[PDB]
Amino acid sequence: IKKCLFPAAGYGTRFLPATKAMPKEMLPVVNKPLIQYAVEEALEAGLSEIGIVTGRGKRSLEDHFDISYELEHQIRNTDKEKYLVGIRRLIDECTFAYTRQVEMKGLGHAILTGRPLIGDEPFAVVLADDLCLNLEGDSVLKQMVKLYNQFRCSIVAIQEVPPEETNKYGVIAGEMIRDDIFRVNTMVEKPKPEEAPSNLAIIGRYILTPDIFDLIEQTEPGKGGEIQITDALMKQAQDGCVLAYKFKGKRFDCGSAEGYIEATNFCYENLYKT
Amino acid sequence: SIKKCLFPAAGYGTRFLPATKAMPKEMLPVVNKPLIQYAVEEALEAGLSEIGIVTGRGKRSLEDHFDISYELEHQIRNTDKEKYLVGIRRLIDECTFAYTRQVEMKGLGHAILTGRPLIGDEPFAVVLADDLCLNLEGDSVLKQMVKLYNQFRCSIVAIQEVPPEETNKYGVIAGEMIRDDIFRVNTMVEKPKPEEAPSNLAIIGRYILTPDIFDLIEQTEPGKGGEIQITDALMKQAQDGCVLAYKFKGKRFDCGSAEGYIEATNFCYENLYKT
Amino acid sequence: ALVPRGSIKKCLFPAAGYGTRFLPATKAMPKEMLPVVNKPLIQYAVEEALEAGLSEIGIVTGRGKRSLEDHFDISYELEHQIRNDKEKYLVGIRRLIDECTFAYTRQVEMKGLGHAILTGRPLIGDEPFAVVLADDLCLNLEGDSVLKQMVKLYNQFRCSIVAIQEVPPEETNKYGVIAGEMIRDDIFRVNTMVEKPKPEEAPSNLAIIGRYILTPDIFDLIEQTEPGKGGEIQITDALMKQAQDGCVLAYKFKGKRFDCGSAEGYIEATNFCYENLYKT
Amino acid sequence: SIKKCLFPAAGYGTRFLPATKAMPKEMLPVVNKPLIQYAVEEALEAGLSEIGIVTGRGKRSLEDHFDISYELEHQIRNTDKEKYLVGIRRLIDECTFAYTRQVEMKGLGHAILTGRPLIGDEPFAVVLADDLCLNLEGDSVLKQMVKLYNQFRCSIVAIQEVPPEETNKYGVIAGEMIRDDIFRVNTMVEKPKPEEAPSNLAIIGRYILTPDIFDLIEQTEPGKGGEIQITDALMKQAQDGCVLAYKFKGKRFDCGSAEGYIEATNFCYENLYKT
Ligand SMILES: O=c1ccn([C@@H]2O[C@H](COP(=O)(O)OP(=O)(O)O[C@H]3O[C@H](CO)[C@@H](O)[C@H](O)[C@H]3O)[C@@H](O)[C@H]2O)c(=O)[nH]1
Ligand SMILES: O=c1ccn([C@@H]2O[C@H](COP(=O)(O)OP(=O)(O)O[C@H]3O[C@H](CO)[C@@H](O)[C@H](O)[C@H]3O)[C@@H](O)[C@H]2O)c(=O)[nH]1
Ligand SMILES: O=c1ccn([C@@H]2O[C@H](COP(=O)(O)OP(=O)(O)O[C@H]3O[C@H](CO)[C@@H](O)[C@H](O)[C@H]3O)[C@@H](O)[C@H]2O)c(=O)[nH]1
Ligand SMILES: O=c1ccn([C@@H]2O[C@H](COP(=O)(O)OP(=O)(O)O[C@H]3O[C@H](CO)[C@@H](O)[C@H](O)[C@H]3O)[C@@H](O)[C@H]2O)c(=O)[nH]1
Ligand SMILES: [Mg+2]
Ligand SMILES: [Mg+2]
Ligand SMILES: [Mg+2]
Ligand SMILES: [Mg+2]
Repeated sequence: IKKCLFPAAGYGTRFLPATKAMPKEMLPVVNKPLIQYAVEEALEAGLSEIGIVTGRGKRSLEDHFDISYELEHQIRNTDKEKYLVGIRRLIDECTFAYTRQVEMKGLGHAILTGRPLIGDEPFAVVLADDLCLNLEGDSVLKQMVKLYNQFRCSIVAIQEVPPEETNKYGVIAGEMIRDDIFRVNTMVEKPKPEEAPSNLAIIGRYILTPDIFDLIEQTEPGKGGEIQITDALMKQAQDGCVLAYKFKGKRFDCGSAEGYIEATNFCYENLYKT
Repeated sequence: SIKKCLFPAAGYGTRFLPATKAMPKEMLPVVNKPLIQYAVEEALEAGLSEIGIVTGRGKRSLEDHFDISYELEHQIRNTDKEKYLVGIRRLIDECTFAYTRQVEMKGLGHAILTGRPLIGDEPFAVVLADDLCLNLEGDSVLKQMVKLYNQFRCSIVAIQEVPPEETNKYGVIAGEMIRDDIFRVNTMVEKPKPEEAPSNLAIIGRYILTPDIFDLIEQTEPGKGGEIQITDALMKQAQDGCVLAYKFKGKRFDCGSAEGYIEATNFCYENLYKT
Repeated sequence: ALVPRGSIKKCLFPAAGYGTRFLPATKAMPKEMLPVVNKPLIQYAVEEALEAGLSEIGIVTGRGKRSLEDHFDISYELEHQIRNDKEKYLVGIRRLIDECTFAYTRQVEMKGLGHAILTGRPLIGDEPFAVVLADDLCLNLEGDSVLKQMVKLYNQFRCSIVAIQEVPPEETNKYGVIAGEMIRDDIFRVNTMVEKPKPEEAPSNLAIIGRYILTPDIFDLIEQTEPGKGGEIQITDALMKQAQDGCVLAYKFKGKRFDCGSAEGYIEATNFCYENLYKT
Repeated sequence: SIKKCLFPAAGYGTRFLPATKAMPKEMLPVVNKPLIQYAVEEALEAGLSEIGIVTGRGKRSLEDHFDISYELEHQIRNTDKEKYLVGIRRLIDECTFAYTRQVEMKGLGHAILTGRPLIGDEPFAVVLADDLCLNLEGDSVLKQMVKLYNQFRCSIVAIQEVPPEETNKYGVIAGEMIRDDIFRVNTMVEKPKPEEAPSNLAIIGRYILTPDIFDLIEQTEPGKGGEIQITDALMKQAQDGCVLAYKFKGKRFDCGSAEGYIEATNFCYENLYKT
């Protein structure tokens, strides 16, 4: 597995007007765009062929991941060995392919939109609005890539949440295979806490097998009138293998205002000042 | 009446890379509002509806944010979430935006001289958006300074009392006191070693300038760091013209620095976005 | 109530038109960027302004506003791909970037050429200024550029100047037409101006070509102008007001003009510049 | 079967400076339609709806041309949404465009290898948009070649008979003749000296390639002008595989040269614009 897909064509509503001309995934956490954390995360797991589904402010994605000749000459007097090491590696070690999602019909349609970039290969999906950090060990995506070579199924990252906060996520339920691994049998997107079948909510880290594409084409609109992955993975869990995995590490919900501030404050004390 | 405001936004922003690789430091958002948007709403509150932006590395993010977005109108179509956009929309309908490039980074003074085609022979305000200035209790810092200009009709410089140890990070002025908050600038030095700054009154990024400053910038030689400093050009004006330093009403976060940027983020989330 | 008639230093370029005649190509590019063989229409125009001594260029941008900006800004990528010398081609554009200052402002809604010129008011101020419509490709290889001729005439008589040329009476509905007293063979004092009149109602056969010298009171006159032909605000109608209680001169310029706002003139200009300029 | 088409558009295009400064040579307009739009309509006509563009110096104008324009729609309200827009809306309606950047201009072969993430392990067509090919009497050149591929399932290269004096401008092929217009290639040379030109038959910018060409390009050393030539890579394929040359039916204009660009403009003006 060497491919990673990044959906970045949402409405990004909780951060207007800042997200007017840049996607929610480009917001900087102190000094690093959300999506740059995620791309560095995928390279750690060996996924060096990056594919980005773009929408409004698509141009902020591209310009960030180009060889900037303006920036190149402005910083002639180095000190890029102090600030650009991370972004430069990405440009020299990764390939970036971009494709446009014309109409916002949900995450599932966004994942289906990137099919020509993936083909008949297993691929990872990273939702950058979920900032995942594991400074102690390997990042969440590497945890899931190592898990794929062993089980060779779809893997979805999850973590327990409060039951009142359950209608904000997709939630899975199933029998346990290991200390932190589950056989999924049911998946619902943003259910009513009364109908919440579990307290095990997905973060947006997914490892998908190419047969998911033909399943998304069979998925009908669900929560919010959008085509949810969650429903496409559900169909895959019945006739196939889909594992839920409680990752090791810290996650911030940077799709929310509150979570973004937590991430900004966290990364300043533990990442910037150092 | 003073009606133009200039925004230098062609800095290196070396402290906020890589995020500033393709967007200027002045476009960083506190919670969900770019720094420069606060400043333009500040300028419009003072009656300055003719905005001119001097652009540099990430020129497209400045233009794209203050441009009408026909895509945005289609995605948030039919009233929908205008609750997040009223501020920016008002700017687009009531303000005019003009852009000009600074291709060589030679200092804040040179950047202001670069905006001369956008200004001409009339007084204008200069705003450094990396200084987030807020006055919840009343008029904005720029509105305060515009009212002072209509009165004295000379160049006005925003200042604030600063600890003596941090005097090497700002421009410092000194002069005789005309009022508890207004000083007639005698002396101006950029970033002074702390037992050489003539006072502990530091310049904040808000100016009102008279057109004669342009020809004074052309006579200014490179100073601190080899850059052309508006502080040095403003010194020449003090000698045989009027320059007033004003201790403004309000709070200023140093969002040009990483620590001040977070102070502003946390403050605005608790008092403004959560509201 | 005092009109400044001082030295001219600024030139304004309206480039926010819909450009429907070349619509596929202009989807993301202004009609004024269509290359005549290898040089964009507007580059010809800005070189015209530099020859006249006007190094302060303001561009009113629209749909493909980004094609304009990228062509006149310092492209660091372009310099990297050479810096070793195929700058025979880049002599003209590098000159413009080194000797001119460019400022841009957007026209939000298309209400006409007059509204477009008013849109550039923040770039101009209370100054006399020239206006160039880049879809009118003007060449004078045996002498001065059209705008250079017009600047010389302004410096002497200090009025608003409108470049004109005689055209057949049947094509009069494509242009604005003037009529007035003839001071000398190539100079007229304008009395009346109508935009795209029907051939029966045309004041003369003297058609306005996109080269203007304007005094800054035209701005206040554009704001008083009511929508005209097609519901747009025409500069012709504001200049009509100025011609009444002021001085507006029509100038029969020397040189060849191509109508590159029409497909036919675009093809004609392409072949002319290819044979007489490109293999040279 | 085959559904993908690749468009290299990251050349230097210096013959068209300064017009190409911020736009690729493949975006130049022929009277009113960009050169690369003709080519994509050609690819759609052949059933190739998955478009991949390898971009470079003017990569922005490309993206913009094939992306949805909310501004252009708002500016029209169902009016001239026929006119010249008919062709380009169908393209955005029926195709999927993916873009990847060519960081280093090392040749046409390197440009095709750069697009490997967009193609994968499946056959694809390559189109050089500077070759304007028009066949008003039937199928498009690419359509002809896709039909030929469905039978032989080799790599197919479009060729054209040219005078021996022009062989240093093209890649030239030589091989045993299968039919009056189909040849089994065993030799391929890029821009040979007319004296050593192996034949009269010159390569036009239309290809059908099998995915093993990718690994062939990585093994290819710098050729003509020190650049990586697909001609040299296709040579390797012809020796250890099957490569067919096809005298296509239709008229081709060399819009990579100024003279041929004028020819295309005049031709398309008389025969297509009025129509
Ligand atoms: O049409 C669309 C909609 C969304 N996105 C992107 O998809 C991601 C997630 O979209 P978002 O609006 O944040 O959805 P959520 O409310 O977060 O829900 C999703 O993300 C959760 C984890 O963050 C999962 O638990 C849920 O199952 C999943 O539905 C973001 O990158 C969006 O930009 C697109 O690219 N296209
Ligand atoms: O060539 C340049 C350099 C800077 N800038 C911009 O202008 C401002 C410069 O500020 P900065 O680079 O942070 O310098 P400072 O340390 O801010 O110093 C200036 O701003 C302080 C207010 O914050 C004052 O105290 C000082 O007198 C004054 O020199 C920023 O918005 C830059 O983006 C330009 O546009 N062009
Ligand atoms: O709302 C608008 C309309 C036009 N333009 C620009 O201004 C010029 C207008 O040209 P065009 O649309 O071709 O107008 P014309 O029909 O050619 O008419 C103008 O040009 C003729 C000379 O070329 C004159 O005779 C007319 O009086 C004058 O109105 C072009 O550069 C446009 O891009 C704008 O910027 N904004
Ligand atoms: O590093 C590069 C070089 C070129 N190109 C593109 O490749 C195409 C062809 O480049 P060009 O320089 O025009 O090549 P030619 O000299 O025309 O030669 C090519 O096209 C000829 C016919 O047009 C063939 O006969 C040759 O074999 C083939 O190499 C154009 O789209 C270029 O932009 C790239 O994308 N990257
Ligand atoms: Mg989310
Ligand atoms: Mg500062
Ligand atoms: Mg015209
Ligand atoms: Mg070629």
